[PDB]
Amino acid sequence: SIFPKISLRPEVENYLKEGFMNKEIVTALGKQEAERKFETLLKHLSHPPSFTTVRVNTHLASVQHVKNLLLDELQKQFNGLSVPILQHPDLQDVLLIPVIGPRKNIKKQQCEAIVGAQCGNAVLRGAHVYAPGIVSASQFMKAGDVISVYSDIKGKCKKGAKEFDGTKVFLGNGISELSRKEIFSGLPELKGMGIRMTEPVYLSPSFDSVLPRYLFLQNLPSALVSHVLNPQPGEKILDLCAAPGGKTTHIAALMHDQGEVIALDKIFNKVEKIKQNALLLGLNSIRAFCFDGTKAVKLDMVEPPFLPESFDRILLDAPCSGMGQRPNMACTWSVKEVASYQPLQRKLFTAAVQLLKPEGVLVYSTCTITLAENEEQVAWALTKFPCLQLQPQEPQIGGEGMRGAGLSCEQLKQLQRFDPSAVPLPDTDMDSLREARREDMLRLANKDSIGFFIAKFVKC
RNA sequence: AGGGUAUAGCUCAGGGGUAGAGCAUUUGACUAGAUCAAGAGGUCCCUGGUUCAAAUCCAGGUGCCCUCUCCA
Ligand SMILES: C[S@@+](CC[C@H](N)C(=O)[O-])C[C@H]1O[C@@H](n2cnc3c(N)ncnc32)[C@H](O)[C@@H]1O
Repeated sequence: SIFPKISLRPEVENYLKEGFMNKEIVTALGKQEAERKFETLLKHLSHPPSFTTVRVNTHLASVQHVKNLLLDELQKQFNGLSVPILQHPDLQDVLLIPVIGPRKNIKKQQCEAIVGAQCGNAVLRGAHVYAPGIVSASQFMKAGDVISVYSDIKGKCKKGAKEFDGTKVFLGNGISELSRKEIFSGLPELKGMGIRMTEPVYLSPSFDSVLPRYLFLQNLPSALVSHVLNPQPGEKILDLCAAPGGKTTHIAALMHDQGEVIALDKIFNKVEKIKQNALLLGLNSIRAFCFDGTKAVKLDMVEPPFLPESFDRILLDAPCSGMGQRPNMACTWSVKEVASYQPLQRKLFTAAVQLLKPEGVLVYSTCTITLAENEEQVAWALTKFPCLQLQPQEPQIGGEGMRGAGLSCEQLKQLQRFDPSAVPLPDTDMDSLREARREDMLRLANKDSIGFFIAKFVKC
């Protein structure tokens, strides 16, 4: 609709092209079709998901209560507008709020401000512009000025600049709460509000300090993963890559905080964020450690590392290229950087399989779209580890696996791949809201999401 | 079969031989700054290798980073 395709390096886009135009897909669909599919994907990746999805912390508040409180909250934020809050029938603890956009009639002001690409993406998802996000602003900006926020999608704006000839993307208008002086004079690492978005291109609720013990902003497939893993109360679960602990706290909440959830991460501050989240949401069965997942198997003779076959369930939410991220308007990565994940994923996978009890469940999940990080890893896993066996999932929401890794149709039907190019981009407005069938909205929330991949394994 | 990165206070270009920009800061004019000028600035992370010569190329070491909604 409003935004162009995701700005990729020629080599990278050709890499992904090689991915989606393999012999098998061409065979079962034809070049003319697969190419259009790929281009449609690239066109969709630049646009926000049509649904703000919120996970309810059932261990502190029920979905009903939280939904009502959020109804009051949306009443306040949108000055009395009328956007619905659906409840997913399959994901019992997930709420869905439709996105009102895009709005092409926003009049651009002269006082401008430029944020980082990531901050821009956050703004498109319904966030305000907080102080650490601004990397450029009009030198004549005073606190209170109605300014126009632009996203430096290329990340080429040198901080503090008074002008920018690079690539900007209009995100909308907002009331500033700081002058350019207050921001860039001296070096105060100041926090707080910077630009209160009043007329965003996409209208989504701001989830900063609202019900922090009851909510958790989480993409639909991410919330789905913990359900697919299906943790039982009293079991021993471990996710190698956990920070900041969305799926971790979700797993803990599904177990009614009765059991043991060990969460690892390589970076310290991230682990601290895990612990902070767990403490915030009221989960006590969560124990977080700063540790290398690839070296998590006990070898010497003396917390991690852990003995092999000592965990009931294991979640590998492996680090990835993150190509399935939405909205992602540009990606200035090298191809070597994009394909730099398969080995690490395989190491973490091996460490996971070794750490898994017999008849245990291993859920491997990424947020990327590449074959080499998804289906290929499933094939590799099924070959190297013959004790593992691919399992069907519940709930089944996303599409089936992509052809190309040499898996059978029966095998692909047991994978869950979310495709951004599944359904057309819905340009929702209030008139579209009023005349909308509920099943259409639910299908929309299930299909128009970020790129994601879920695979389920069982040991013998 | 993991990868990227380290350069001025901040944000970053560059590049085998005299250290570069924007912003911040400093000073001087014009009416505190939507003006004009002027200069203050860095063992280019550590170590070793290649080389006449490494801030640049290579290897090892270390720190930071590779999202999976919102203080960026
Ligand atoms: C996709 S993110 C985690 C999202 C998280 N699972 C949730 O659902 O919020 C991958 C994480 O992997 C961690 N990580 C990166 N390398 C790792 C490694 N070798 N071992 C363990 N964790 C790693 C990163 O610090 C990052 O927090």
